[PDB]
This record gives sequence, structure tokens and C-alpha cells, in this order.
Amino acid sequence: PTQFEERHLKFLQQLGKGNFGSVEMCRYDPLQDNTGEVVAVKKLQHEHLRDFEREIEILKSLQHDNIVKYKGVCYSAGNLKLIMEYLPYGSLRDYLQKHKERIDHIKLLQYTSQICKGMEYLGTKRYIHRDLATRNILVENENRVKIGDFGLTKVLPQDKEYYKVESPIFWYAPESLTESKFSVASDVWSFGVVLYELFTYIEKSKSPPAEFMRMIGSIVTHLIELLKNNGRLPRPDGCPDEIYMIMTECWNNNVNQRPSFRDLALRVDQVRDNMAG
Ligand SMILES: C[C@@H]1CCN(C(=O)N2CC[C@@H](S(=O)(=O)c3ccccc3)C2)C[C@@H]1N(C)c1ncnc2[nH]ccc12
Repeated sequence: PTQFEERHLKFLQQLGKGNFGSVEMCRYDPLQDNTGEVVAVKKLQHEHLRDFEREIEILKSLQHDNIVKYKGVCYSAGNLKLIMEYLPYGSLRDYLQKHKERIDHIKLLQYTSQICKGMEYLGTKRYIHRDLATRNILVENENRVKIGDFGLTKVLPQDKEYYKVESPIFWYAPESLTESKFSVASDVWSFGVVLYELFTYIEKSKSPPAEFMRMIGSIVTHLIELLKNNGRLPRPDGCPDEIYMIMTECWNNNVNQRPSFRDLALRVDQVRDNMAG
């Protein structure tokens, strides 16, 4: 299993930077002749470290067609780097925004289903993702996506069905906003927002922050109040009613009335099969 000399990990370009960390595109190049393979490298910037070492083990334990591949780690005596496969097509968020004129609903629902299957899988390990958004989805090719970040992922406790813990508040279930509770259910609410993002094709004027801030008129509080009076993101221009209905069932205030991911992949596969024509 793959073992990495820090010394031969050559920085090529910056892929994402945050509050406490970053993702780089590096080439691992032991033969020093630039024929090494390109990888993605996650590092911390300024217990985070405990959380980072859990993340590594989570990603490692995942092996799935729609989850980004763990490659190994890279350390200094005694500046931890998590190594993953590099997917050159980049995030679905940017890829959708780019090729909207070549990506019909059939494609949209393919990605949607591959996202559910990945999430279904996470659930089999009681993993809660916590950050479901097009931002964190990668495109392997035109017909395949992978969930590409597990920064916030948690393992549920063995006797419980929720984990209590800047947050992307416009993607969050209300119980996440008010009780900091995270669950399969809250992953489902967020999935609904992913479905919303996909069918707006990332039109900046139609993003969850823009529409929610519009409907609002502490931002967080305003959001809680809005969600509680059944305010919701509108149906995207051109969205079929069955896709919007899946969204509104994901955004049910009651955790227990939200659909399962196995059910979501199913309905979504049947709606995609009914458009094939
Ligand atoms: C879309 C991907 C997931 C998201 N990622 C990103 O920008 N983030 C993940 C971590 C955070 S962070 O590092 O900014 C951060 C760290 C700590 C606290 C807070 C923030 C942002 C970009 C990735 N990307 C473009 C890639 N492109 C090609 N192949 C890839 N393989 C693996 C990733 C990847």
C-alpha cells in the first residue's frame, strides 16, 4: 500500500484554500523526471489534528465507485498530508456551470443517483457526511461523479442516530441549525439542496444563499424562523414536478418523514428512465 516521500511531492497548483487547511494538486515524482502521477493533497494550515486523523481513516475505510480514492499519507518527522486521486475535471459545481448547454436532465439525474448510492454506502458504515453540496462533488468523467471531501464527516455513536457538534447554514437542516444535531436525515435535507443546485445549473442568482436571503427580506435566526414557517427554496425554472417533490420531501421539518437514500436512488432512477425518449 502506497507510501510517500515528502521530498518528492512536488506542488503544481492550488486547488482550494480555507480557514484551516488546503487542497493542492501535486506530482509524486521519485524518478525526478516529471513522469510521476498527479495526486490531490489535503493539509492543515494553522483538536483539528485529532479530527484530521479520523478523516483519513474514514476515507481509507471507504472503497466505492462514487467516492474519491484514498491513496495514502505523507508525513514529516515525527505536517500530515492526506493523499487522494486527482480528478482533472474538477468539482461538479464548476463543471455544471461550465457545460450547462450540453448537460440535460438525464445527465442531472445520473449524477443525482450516483450521489445517493455513495450516501447509501456511507450510511452502511454509520457515517454522517455533514457537508453535502455540489462544491464537494467531483466529476470523474461526463458520466460519473464521486463525493470528494469528508472534512466534516462523523461516525454516529453506536447507541444513537444523531451526532451533536463558519457553517454552510443554507444547506443545513433546521435541527442542525437549532440543536446542532446531525444525522442521516440531515444529510438527506442537504441532499435536497444538492438537487436544487443541480437543477438551477448553479445560476448565481438562484443559489440557496441568494434565494433564502431574498425571502428573509442575525441571519441564522431569520433562517430558522423562515424554515419553521415552511418557507422553502422555489421550484427551479423548468424543473419537473416529480423532482421538485423529492426536494420538498427532503426538506420536511420532521426528521422522521424524510425519505431514505435507498428510496431516493430508486425514485430518481425511475424518473430518469421515464425521460429516456
Ligand atoms: C472538489 C474537491 C473537493 C473539495 N476541495 C476543496 O476545495 N475543499 C476540500 C477541503 C476544503 S479546504 O481545504 O479549503 C479546508 C480545509 C480545512 C478547513 C476548512 C477548509 C475545500 C476541492 C477538491 N478538488 C477541486 C479536487 N480537484 C481534483 N481532484 C480532487 N481530488 C480530491 C479533491 C479534488
